[PDB]
Amino acid sequence: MKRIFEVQPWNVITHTFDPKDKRLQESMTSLGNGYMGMRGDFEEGYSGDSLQGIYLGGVWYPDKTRVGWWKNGYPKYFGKVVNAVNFIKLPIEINGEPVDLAKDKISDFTLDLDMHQGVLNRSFVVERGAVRVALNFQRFLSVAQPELSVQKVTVKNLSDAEVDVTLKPSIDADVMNEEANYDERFWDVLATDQQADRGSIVAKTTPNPFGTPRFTSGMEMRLVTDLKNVAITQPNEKEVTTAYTGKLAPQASAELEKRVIVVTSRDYDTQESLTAAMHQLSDKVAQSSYEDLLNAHTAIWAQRWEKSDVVIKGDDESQQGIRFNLFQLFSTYYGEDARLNIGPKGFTGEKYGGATYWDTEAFAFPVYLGITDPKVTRNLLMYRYKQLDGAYINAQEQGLKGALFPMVTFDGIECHNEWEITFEEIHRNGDIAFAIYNYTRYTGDDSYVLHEGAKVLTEISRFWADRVHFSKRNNQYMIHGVTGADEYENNVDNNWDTNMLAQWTLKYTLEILGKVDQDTAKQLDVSDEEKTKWQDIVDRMYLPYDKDLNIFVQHDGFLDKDIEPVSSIPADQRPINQNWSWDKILRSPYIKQGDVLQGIWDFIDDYTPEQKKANFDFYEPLTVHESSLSPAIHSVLAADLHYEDKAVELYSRTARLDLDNYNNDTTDGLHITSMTGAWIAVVQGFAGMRVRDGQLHYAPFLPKTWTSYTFRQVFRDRLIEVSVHADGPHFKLLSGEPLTIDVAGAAAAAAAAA
Amino acid sequence: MKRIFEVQPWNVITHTFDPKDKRLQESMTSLGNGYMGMRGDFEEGYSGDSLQGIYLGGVWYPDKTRVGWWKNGYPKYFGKVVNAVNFIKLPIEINGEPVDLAKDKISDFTLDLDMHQGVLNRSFVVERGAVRVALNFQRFLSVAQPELSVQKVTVKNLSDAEVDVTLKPSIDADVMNEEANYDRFWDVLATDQQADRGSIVAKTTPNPFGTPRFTSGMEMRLVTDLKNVAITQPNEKEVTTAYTGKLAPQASAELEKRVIVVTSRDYDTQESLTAAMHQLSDKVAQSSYEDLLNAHTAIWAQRWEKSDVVIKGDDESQQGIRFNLFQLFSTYYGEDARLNIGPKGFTGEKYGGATYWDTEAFAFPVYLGITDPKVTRNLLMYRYKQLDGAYINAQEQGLKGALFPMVTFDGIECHNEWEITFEEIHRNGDIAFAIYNYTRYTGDDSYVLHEGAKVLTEISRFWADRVHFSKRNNQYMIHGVTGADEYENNVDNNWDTNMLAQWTLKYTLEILGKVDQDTAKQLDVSDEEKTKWQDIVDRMYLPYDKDLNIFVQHDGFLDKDIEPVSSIPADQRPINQNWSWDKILRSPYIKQGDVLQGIWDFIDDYTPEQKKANFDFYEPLTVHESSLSPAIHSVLAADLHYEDKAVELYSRTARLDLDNYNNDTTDGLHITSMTGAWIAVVQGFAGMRVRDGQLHYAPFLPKTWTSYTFRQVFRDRLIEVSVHADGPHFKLLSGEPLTIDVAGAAAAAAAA
Ligand SMILES: [K+]
Ligand SMILES: [K+]
Repeated sequence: MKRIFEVQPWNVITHTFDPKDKRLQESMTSLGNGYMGMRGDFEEGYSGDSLQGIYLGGVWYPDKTRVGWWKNGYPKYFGKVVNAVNFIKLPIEINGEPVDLAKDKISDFTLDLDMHQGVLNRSFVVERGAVRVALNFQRFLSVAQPELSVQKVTVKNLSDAEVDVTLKPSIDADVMNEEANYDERFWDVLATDQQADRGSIVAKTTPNPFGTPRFTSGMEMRLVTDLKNVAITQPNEKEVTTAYTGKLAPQASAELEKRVIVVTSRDYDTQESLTAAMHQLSDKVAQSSYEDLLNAHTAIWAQRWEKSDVVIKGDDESQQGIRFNLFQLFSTYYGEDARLNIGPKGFTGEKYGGATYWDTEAFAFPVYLGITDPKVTRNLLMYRYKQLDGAYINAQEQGLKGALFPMVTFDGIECHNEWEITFEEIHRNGDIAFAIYNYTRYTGDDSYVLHEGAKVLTEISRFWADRVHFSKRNNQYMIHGVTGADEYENNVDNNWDTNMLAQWTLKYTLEILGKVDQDTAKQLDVSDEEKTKWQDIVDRMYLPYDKDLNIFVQHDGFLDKDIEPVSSIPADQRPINQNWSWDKILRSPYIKQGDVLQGIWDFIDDYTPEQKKANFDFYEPLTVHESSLSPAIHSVLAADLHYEDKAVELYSRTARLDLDNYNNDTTDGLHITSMTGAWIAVVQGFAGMRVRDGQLHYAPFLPKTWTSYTFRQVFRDRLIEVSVHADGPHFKLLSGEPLTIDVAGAAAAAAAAA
Repeated sequence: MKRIFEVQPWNVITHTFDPKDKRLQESMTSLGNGYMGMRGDFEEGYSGDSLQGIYLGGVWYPDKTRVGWWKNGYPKYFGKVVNAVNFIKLPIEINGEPVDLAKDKISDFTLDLDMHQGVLNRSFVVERGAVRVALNFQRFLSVAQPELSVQKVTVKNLSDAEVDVTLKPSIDADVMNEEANYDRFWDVLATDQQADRGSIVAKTTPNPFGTPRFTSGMEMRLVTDLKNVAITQPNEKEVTTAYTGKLAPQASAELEKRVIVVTSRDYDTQESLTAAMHQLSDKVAQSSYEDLLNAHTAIWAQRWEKSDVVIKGDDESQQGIRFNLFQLFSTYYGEDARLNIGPKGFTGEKYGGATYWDTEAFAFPVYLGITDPKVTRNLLMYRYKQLDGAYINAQEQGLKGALFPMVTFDGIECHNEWEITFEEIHRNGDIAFAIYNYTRYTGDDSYVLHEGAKVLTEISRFWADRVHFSKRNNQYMIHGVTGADEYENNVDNNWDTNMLAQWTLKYTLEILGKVDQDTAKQLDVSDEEKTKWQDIVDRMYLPYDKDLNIFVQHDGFLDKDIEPVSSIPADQRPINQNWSWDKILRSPYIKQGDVLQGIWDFIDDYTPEQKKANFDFYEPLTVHESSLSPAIHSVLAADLHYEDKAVELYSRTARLDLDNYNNDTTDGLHITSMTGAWIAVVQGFAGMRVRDGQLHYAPFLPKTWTSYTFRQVFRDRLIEVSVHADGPHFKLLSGEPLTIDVAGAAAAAAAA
């Protein structure tokens, strides 16, 4: 829809500043180190339209549920990551007047996100008539020191006369979540400390009646500068500040570094110990130079790129896309904290609350299995196991047995508040179970599924067994009143994907129960009566199908709709979520994202080329891709069917979803969980990567518009590099023991230095 | 739950006062004259738990729509009822201490709602040891002078030794709304206080939605034997008068308080509103209590002459039916075509002031049978006059024609649930049906051939644009809807909905060929449209199952796990209060008539065999979690000769409020719910119906009833139907000779 940044291989940079595209711009320039993250907000302040957003991983608030009308079973709160105390604040005054790009005239603007070093640069000249001052910013959230945020500002007087410049590094707790249900603050300041060269604020989320955890943050600022310190009084009980000034001669420069340490109660047991660590880490960092801190940061990012960069030659728009995805994906989550997960919009916005969704096991798993240690995904599996208690509660809220994993959660308990989604989008249980299988197949490690995983599969199967009903009229089991992955169909009957996933879950669990050891089988305690019941459900599950079209019907009665292609929809009416009333969206034949195709994608090798063709040709043209998680899987499926041009088109739609604002909603933040798309399209799609009966298989094709593409993949303790050129694919074993892979049907042995 | 009033024929009276039942008492003793109304609040004041509620017809206030997640098309705001300036306030001090039933001890208590005269009586003895004082209250909201409220208080000293009494009639604008916290809704524009009278002109505060602000003018005049005393104005928001006197043992005194209430709904300007306030107050000051009361009771007596239902052998039912009609008439009597029937009338505020499809579906049949046709005619013009809002509602969903709202005050939608707001479109058909129902009953073509033709045309245009053609089935269908049975959401081809759409288009086409040249030109319906409409009627898909010989509520309904309601644990009923919404939706349980609602609307267009198959299949799946579901099914049962079943279903309609069935009558009465009993009795028990211009009956007598007699207005005739064990009897009380059909036999009525 709109591309506000230039195209470059390693940078997302622009020389244009427009107040009208501020939120979009802030989203694109977000940063993160897994421990915390934030939007590309201007630290000196900005009075125009903007979304202030800084988020601490795992730090959320239980916002009391807000709905028009209540329904029995609805959750009591919507957990959402808290917009944190503003610790980057650093107003800049020129001759006493603060800089504010919403009002100031500027020249020579540059906003540059350096993806290779993981740093955000921004520079411009403040144009105030005869008074002209250049400002150069650079900052980063250290991947070397998780609690560390580093900012640097360089000032240069371009005027013909002396000018006064004053920087006021500070910490401001007067913040709020724009999406708060009742327009109320979530932070209470516990302690503030202001000195000549330091400042710190210890805050704690306000109390709640839901018995959920309250979080304490400790933020301390330390400085490095050649400016003169000035006395300043603490402005409020919710803000601490310092002041440094300098009378710059023409062409003279000054600079200041702001080092902020951020600690939270999830890593320290008491306010006292938390406060102590805050001070100790600050003392430690004050011993390091800017270069020291930066190099340690860049060295780690360089290492990450070394292991997982995707080099595309001949198409920079595509190069920039894949690198932006992986950059923001890893900035959000790199498996460093086993307690965390991946919020849909990571640390770049508020929508969805940064909570845990089915996005993780459906779309994130494929990528983390491919480029990170298998222990990362194994832990994402345990994350759910550890929340089984909450799943039992969710199911009970709907009068169902077994485990019902939530649509939205932080502790296992449901958070979403829409009956069509909260109670009915149950396919998620199936996606959760599939992730277990996917991890097991990929890694060859069945120690999880034969233990903790068996319990999760058992309880999910228990849910399915209680949720289906037997239709005497059809002598088959059915699943009425649901919402499939395609959220543009609500409260429908026999959503194919859901029935398929339920049947598969039961089938797989029965397989696993036959493999666990006696002690485990005893604990699971699944009677022969249960197994017989489950087997009957597997045997007689109803699956809608249409002979004439040879397709699986999304849900019963789908073909009764007024079927017409997406091409018939006027461009000015798209996206339909922003232009049509909900009833119109629901009854129309338009699909939000993969549903039948999501199922086929999960079980891509279980369907024949003809079946896949029939379903793809029918559904793809009806899909509006209004979920960022839609384009990528469609690209893979297209590649699978040899629709090379369509695959590349879809690749661009996912790889550059945010960069080109495809869904006209990047103003709300980046589609982080969707950042998995480009990699999937390139590897599973273009390269045709599949894991079959324990061995890696590829069958690559090269986008006609490309010279080549190279990527690295982690597979059972081996690190492989795949390079695709016009003359065919090329493989190199970078590490690990000799491995035999399948390439278009030919077995090739890989060995180091050979 | 608990019955707090005695069972009497024409009175809802009790001699017991328990502060615990205060709110319940207040709701039950509400009064109203179609222009204004109020709960049975104690005018002298009460410091205990209570709901202050005085409401002016047509007055409302807007508030921002509130939902969890927004959907394009949702209304921007919703309307609310507003507690008006307190004009009945009249504290009574005995020896300088005001009476307060929340503190004072009393004896010989009486709370009496006289339904025949439309008057509220209350009396008791204030017990304060050596001091004992009797207090007798009487008040009414005149149906002779709509702007008039009349109160009377009689004080009688019963103790030994003289006693001091002081009454302070006043008007207090410092009122609040309970359902809110949003402090004040009224700004005082002008106050006046004299030793002889008082008045307050107030106006609702400004809103950001561009909706109307309302100004009220209230003036009080007195008539008493007590001596006037000079008293200073309490404050900026209240004006008062004071009268005192010393009563010797057994001596008494009285005081009347006449209040005139006018609103900006009837006056172009503030000073014209103020002028009227004074003019009417002068006029009323020329009349005695007896004359004001007599004029009032005379009109109520006339209302009963045309609608009374006398039941012998079931006193509980006798009181219930009378109470239903009384509160209905008190809420609305077709005096102002701009007003309607809110779920709570003038008895409370929680979701009680808007207009629902309920008046067209259930209130209409009742008013048609017991009031002059002019009343229901006004109920029709009400929708015609809000056509503009209907266009907006349709446009909010990208649809053509008119889409009448689910909930409204000004014609624009107020509801905030996509499955109801956007999808429960059967309401459009119900509104079109009301036009037909009225025409068939009255025989008056004037409305349908004019204003009605426009309403039908635009509703037809909505249908023509809302349906879609399914090439696969070569039939038109209507996907993604919610029928009357709200326990099925976003379903496809709800039979009742498709049936109503087809009917609407078919009826409109008939009407178009009959309107005059001016109307035709105004409607401007091309031949292209007419051809299209006919095609829709001709090829409309209607779900049907041959083996069960039933109309299928919606596509796929039979794939549900069909099981009788008897299988639901008794303690889990009502299910909307026990189950999660998803379970309710996928279950085969029905909230209220859906397919049966349509059969009820066209009860003579389906064969006994079709009606039996459909009733027999659906009634056992219906949980009747709607106030009117039992009444509608009672009629269908009676229609099928299921006498016991019809009676059983009827037993829950009449006393919903009197016996507080839902444990929420404390919030107010269920006015729109009070139409069920009459329907079940006359259409059901008596088998009343209009067929091709002729009136018909085929009554049976409930086993426990000795007899029942009801009045009915038809084609300018006043008929009295008396059903006894020896059969039915008829009396033509007024009007020209009329031939009716009684169980197939033609009977000529005369001696009118
Ligand atoms: K749809
Ligand atoms: K249902």
